[PDB]
Amino acid sequence: CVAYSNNSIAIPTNFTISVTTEILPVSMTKTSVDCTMYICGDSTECSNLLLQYGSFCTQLNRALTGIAVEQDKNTQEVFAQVKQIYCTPPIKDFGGFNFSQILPDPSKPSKRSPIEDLLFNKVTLADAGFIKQYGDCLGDIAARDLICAQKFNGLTVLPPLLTDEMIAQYTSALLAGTITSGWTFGAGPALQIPFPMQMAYRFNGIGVTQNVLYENQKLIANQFNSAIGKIQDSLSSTPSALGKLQDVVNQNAEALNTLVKQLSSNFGAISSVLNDILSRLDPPEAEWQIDRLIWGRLQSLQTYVTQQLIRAAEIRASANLAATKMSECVLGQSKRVDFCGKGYHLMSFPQSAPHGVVFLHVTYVPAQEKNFTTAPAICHDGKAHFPREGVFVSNGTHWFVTQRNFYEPQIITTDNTFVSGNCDVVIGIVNNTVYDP
Amino acid sequence: CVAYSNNSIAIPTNFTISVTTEILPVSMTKTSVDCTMYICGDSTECSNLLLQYGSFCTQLNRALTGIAVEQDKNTQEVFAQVKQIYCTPPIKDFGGFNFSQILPDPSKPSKRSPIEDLLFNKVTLADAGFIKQYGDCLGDIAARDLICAQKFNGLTVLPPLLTDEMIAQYTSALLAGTITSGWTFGAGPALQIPFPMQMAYRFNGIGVTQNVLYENQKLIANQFNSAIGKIQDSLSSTPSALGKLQDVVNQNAEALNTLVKQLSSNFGAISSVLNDILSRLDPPEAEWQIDRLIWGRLQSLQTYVTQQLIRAAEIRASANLAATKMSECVLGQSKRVDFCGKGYHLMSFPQSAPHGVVFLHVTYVPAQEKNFTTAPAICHDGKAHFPREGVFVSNGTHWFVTQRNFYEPQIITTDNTFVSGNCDVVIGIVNNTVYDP
Amino acid sequence: CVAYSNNSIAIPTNFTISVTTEILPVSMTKTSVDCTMYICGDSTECSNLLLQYGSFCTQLNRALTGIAVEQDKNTQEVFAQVKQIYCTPPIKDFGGFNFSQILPDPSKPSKRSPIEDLLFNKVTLADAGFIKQYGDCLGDIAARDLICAQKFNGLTVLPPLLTDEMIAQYTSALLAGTITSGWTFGAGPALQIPFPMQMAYRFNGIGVTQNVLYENQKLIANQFNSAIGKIQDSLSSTPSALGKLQDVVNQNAEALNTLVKQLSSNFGAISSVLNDILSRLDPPEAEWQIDRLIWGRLQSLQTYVTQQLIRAAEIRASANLAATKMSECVLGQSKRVDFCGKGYHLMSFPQSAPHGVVFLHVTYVPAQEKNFTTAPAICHDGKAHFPREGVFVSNGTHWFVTQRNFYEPQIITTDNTFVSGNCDVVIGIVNNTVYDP
Ligand SMILES: *[C@@H]1O[C@H](CO)[C@@H](O)[C@H](O)[C@H]1NC(C)=O
Ligand SMILES: *[C@@H]1O[C@H](CO)[C@@H](O)[C@H](O)[C@H]1NC(C)=O
Ligand SMILES: *[C@@H]1O[C@H](CO)[C@@H](O)[C@H](O)[C@H]1NC(C)=O
Ligand SMILES: *[C@@H]1O[C@H](CO)[C@@H](O)[C@H](O)[C@H]1NC(C)=O
Ligand SMILES: *[C@@H]1O[C@H](CO)[C@@H](O)[C@H](O)[C@H]1NC(C)=O
Ligand SMILES: *[C@@H]1O[C@H](CO)[C@@H](O)[C@H](O)[C@H]1NC(C)=O
Ligand SMILES: *[C@@H]1O[C@H](CO)[C@@H](O)[C@H](O)[C@H]1NC(C)=O
Ligand SMILES: *[C@@H]1O[C@H](CO)[C@@H](O)[C@H](O)[C@H]1NC(C)=O
Ligand SMILES: *[C@@H]1O[C@H](CO)[C@@H](O)[C@H](O)[C@H]1NC(C)=O
Repeated sequence: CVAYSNNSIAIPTNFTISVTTEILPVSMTKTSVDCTMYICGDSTECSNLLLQYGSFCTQLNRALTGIAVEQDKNTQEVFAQVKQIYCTPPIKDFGGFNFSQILPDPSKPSKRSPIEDLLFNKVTLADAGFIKQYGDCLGDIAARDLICAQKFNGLTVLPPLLTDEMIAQYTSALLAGTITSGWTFGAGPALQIPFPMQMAYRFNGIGVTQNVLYENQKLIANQFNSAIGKIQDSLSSTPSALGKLQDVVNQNAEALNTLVKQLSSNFGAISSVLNDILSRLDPPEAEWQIDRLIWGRLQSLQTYVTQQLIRAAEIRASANLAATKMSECVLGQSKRVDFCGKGYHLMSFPQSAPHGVVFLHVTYVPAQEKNFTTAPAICHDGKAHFPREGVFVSNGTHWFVTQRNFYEPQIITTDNTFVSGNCDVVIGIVNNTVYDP
Repeated sequence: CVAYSNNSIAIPTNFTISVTTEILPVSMTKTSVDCTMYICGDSTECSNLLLQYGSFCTQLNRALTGIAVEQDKNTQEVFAQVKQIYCTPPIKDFGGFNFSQILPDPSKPSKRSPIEDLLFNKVTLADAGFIKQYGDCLGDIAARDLICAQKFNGLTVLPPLLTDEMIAQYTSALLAGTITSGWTFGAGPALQIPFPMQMAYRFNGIGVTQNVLYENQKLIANQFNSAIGKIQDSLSSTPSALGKLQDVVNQNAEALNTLVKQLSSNFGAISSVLNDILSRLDPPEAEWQIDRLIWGRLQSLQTYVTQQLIRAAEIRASANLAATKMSECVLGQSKRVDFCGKGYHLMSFPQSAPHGVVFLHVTYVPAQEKNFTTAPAICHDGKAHFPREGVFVSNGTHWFVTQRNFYEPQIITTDNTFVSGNCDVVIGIVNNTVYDP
Repeated sequence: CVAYSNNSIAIPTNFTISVTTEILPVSMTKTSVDCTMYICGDSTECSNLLLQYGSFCTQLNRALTGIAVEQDKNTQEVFAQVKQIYCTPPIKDFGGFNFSQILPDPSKPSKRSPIEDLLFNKVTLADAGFIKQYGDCLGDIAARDLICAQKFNGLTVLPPLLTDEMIAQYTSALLAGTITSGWTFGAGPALQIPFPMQMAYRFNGIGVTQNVLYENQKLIANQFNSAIGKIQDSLSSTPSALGKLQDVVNQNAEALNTLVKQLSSNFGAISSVLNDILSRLDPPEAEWQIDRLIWGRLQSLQTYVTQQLIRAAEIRASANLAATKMSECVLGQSKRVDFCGKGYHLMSFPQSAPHGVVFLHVTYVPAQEKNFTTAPAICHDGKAHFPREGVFVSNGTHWFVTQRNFYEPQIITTDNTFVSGNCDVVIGIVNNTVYDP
């Protein structure tokens, strides 16, 4: 097992690039319900009475409308952060990085990346759900909105303001900018920079010198390409990968099913049918039975609305988090641990998903650690010398200085150290020569 | 359109300082409702019966009380982060920066900044709203609280614990500290520092050397002053700028209006008036009709309470975000992209607003980009040299090194580069002389 | 009072390490309620009727189940971030830091730290609460779940998936890793490093050179040890320190008490007892009275469920914040102001608490500030020199350069300054000699 030591340090001699996907729901289907059609359907005697209950219907209808509008804002706040659409890079001559699975391709009319085309297939809408049956009733015609609503007990699904194609186009712009302009494309003009240099400068942000990339550019490129390939298989095989997006769809479907099914409930009355009770009873007695169904059908709808408001808040938080991660992880480089995947964040790539966003985080994780003896300071000519950058390490009989995240032994010289103190205060100082550079 | 290139880099030759306002709601009006006065008003027969319904009234009353207390905490958590009130700086001899529109002035008794005096005028309370009518009924007297509540169907608005003047005083302290003590005033004692130096050190935090400020101090000062002037006009002209704060006020007003209006509803009864039904009917029949209004007037109030709880959660999240932004953007310098406005964050200034906070974010955005040929490394004497800071750029026949966010060509010397490798591994290395400093 | 000055700077000559605790609720008791036992208990006539009300019971039961599952996820997302359990460090020979109050000890079978053993005692469950009475009814037996539920009006508390011991074991692993492997244990392999070096490198992250730790290691160690001792007394004495955790427990207890007490309510009927009304009335009249209690007992339970959903969202946000702070504050070093305690964040230590987490944040706050005259640049041989790091300060007749967060006057030399401009542009430049290093 791991054991502490007062004079031993472990420094990584190698590295492995990894890509970790994170899926967050961003929006919900713009479902809506009419309160004067769910309770009373075609009946004129049930409406007159429902007016005496005041604003109850108007309150629930307005609440659902707010949720629908919130879904449009949620999507805009995430994907619309950049609207200076960057043109796709036609030069397929990067330094080995094969974005072919990340960027779109022309071999299909959907203009979606191979990963996006898989995500859009893993999430599906069942034929038993009213969300699909309502669409078949319209047939893209808008005039039959009220006709289909009357058939589906007043259920109405509004069309999203931004189509799936618009979201894909916005995501492509973010990708092209990051690949061609780095993190600065989101903080100003399209300051183009070569991608190998961009990675070299991102390495310096995680304490790794630019040298490591250039001397390992082919190896680093191969690692990135393999990681992007493996994630596609992982999502394809694992059926419960996009559960976060499927769960929100399933939850909304169950809510509508329970709401519509409750119309078949008597709530303590002679029947669930308003024409049957109104024909069996006389007027001075039917209104007692037609008041029990109205009150049961109002609490049912109120339960649906209140549950949707709670669910909408969860999606709103996820959408805000997604927008924050797009800015920090995609448009920049987040130093915050675990915010842009495991390991040190280098860069991330966004991918569109149905009612959600998938972030591909590229991170640097050290590997192949090796033990080395270390000392806090070096003593020379009575002066105590400290490392300006990196750590002092001992290769048996010799002492060297090296980067903390990559083993690179260098001779201890005045150019990489600084001096302070009379060598009598630093506990554990070791005597070693410092050469003049 | 923008095009990628493997050997071209764009570096900005100039900069434009910009100020972007962000408005967040922090609190809500401390509205409260009594459940034994909304349903039954002055009637003793309606109360006896309302007791049989158990704790329903106590649950709703306690819920509203919690919301009111939460509003006080929300404001305290945002503005009370610093309470060592810093004295206003009477020396109007900064390095050109004209905070006169940001700081208070003595020409008015409100002691609010010119921007604050505009924000407090763009948000207004209508005379038709009960929030104002309740205040006119009290006339600052506290003894008539119960008398005015009985008139307004039990509606009662509690006074905020912190007055608008207290919030302004707290904001002034934060401003004076930031202007006179920088980001350290919030992490320890009032370590005073000259403002030009403070900006010079904030520039170094965004990759821009201190030199750029000193050689452009007058230009930078003029840019800041113009930006602070333009924002005042923007808020004055644009009527939908403070909508986030007006929307929460409007939403609460509509909720009370719908609640009070529902008292005029029969909920399926002989009349909405309890004395009328109780006088027309005998006792063994009036209780059937006085049970239908109690149940309608309880779900109405329950709908108001539940909707307020959902709205209070949204304000709580905004208040927490505002407190986080005050610490990160005002008391410090946030590296997180888009968290403290567009562009690289330099500093921000807080301004008080009715039930909200307005953050003025000052950011650095590069401008006037110019294309330059770049190489990843320099080859000299067979050794490959890499840039210690900045990027190598070619001015036609000559190669230079320059900062990434400001064009400053310097001769390539050992003092600004480091060496590694035998010049046979770096792809794209170029041969150029490195001079001895 | 503090006063601004254009040529004076304050630099701290000393420092005081401080430890500030932050308590956040992470989970809630897995309470659950059966909807066909709260309303109708043992009665077969009340169930037949309750079926006509449709899915109402199934909706409320499913909602409570989701909350219970959410509590398990909340705890896992916070504590399970690391599962490579690090072995306790048996070498009690650190550089003076006495973690004995932070780490567990073997003198007790609970295997909890002295601070953890106090936190687990300050929060208690009253004997009048059903949460305890339900446990006494089971006696650790699982077969009597349904029997005890029938006695407690259908109330059922589920056992947590992770026991208190498992949470303590996970917290110990995080502590051992941080003490023996620093922030890298959470971003890769267990890269061991000596603790004094780890603190020396964390100091460099707050602008303080490693020198300050080594020359003050004994003083810094003593300060840390004293701070850890004082916090234990603070929590022991202050009774309202863990209120955030006690409040959530109290709120849930009151909710169940109000729910169960409402069974004693007539809701406008002949009695709250179903056998009494069903025996006094004939069948064609008892169903009118047995429909009024069902509807009152359904809105009561619905009010409990909706309030719990609102409360569960608050805990979910706190749990997410706790997980974020564990990653940023414990597994790393957060530059974000006020996110990991007052002052500059050095490191933090986690401690388990009942249904919550306590973070011990160790921060650096400067002290003993001293005024010094400063200049933005130095003029020599007509060239304007700027400080590469730190600030220029004047000790009366002599000019020196020093770190911004620690007074360390050094001679101005080319090794600690850089040159730019012709000395005619920098406003406030002072003439002083720069020596050749
Ligand atoms: C580092 O790891 C990679 C894994 O792809 C391996 O190919 C390589 O040989 C290892 N060593 C070095 C020095 O790169
Ligand atoms: C990128 O990967 C795909 C995988 O199918 C491959 O077809 C393509 O040739 C690769 N690109 C290059 C330049 O080899
Ligand atoms: C490093 O240690 C090995 C093992 O003792 C030795 O063979 C080698 O020469 C050492 N390195 C140098 C530069 O002497
Ligand atoms: C940079 O932009 C400012 C805009 O105010 C302009 O005055 C100035 O001439 C431009 N060029 C330089 C070198 O500052
Ligand atoms: C600051 O701006 C205001 C704008 O009205 C102006 O009156 C004032 O003179 C300015 N300050 C200075 C020092 O010029
Ligand atoms: C930079 O390029 C221009 C255009 O060729 C040239 O006139 C100028 O002399 C170059 N700079 C230097 C320092 O030679
Ligand atoms: C700094 O503060 C500590 C407080 O513990 C004190 O012991 C010490 O004498 C002070 N001065 C120095 C130079 O450390
Ligand atoms: C650590 O503190 C405890 C406090 O009771 C003390 O008993 C123990 O001796 C201390 N450790 C050392 C090494 O002195
Ligand atoms: C610093 O100032 C004091 C007071 O004038 C003086 O005694 C001392 O000699 C100065 N330091 C140096 C290095 O001259």
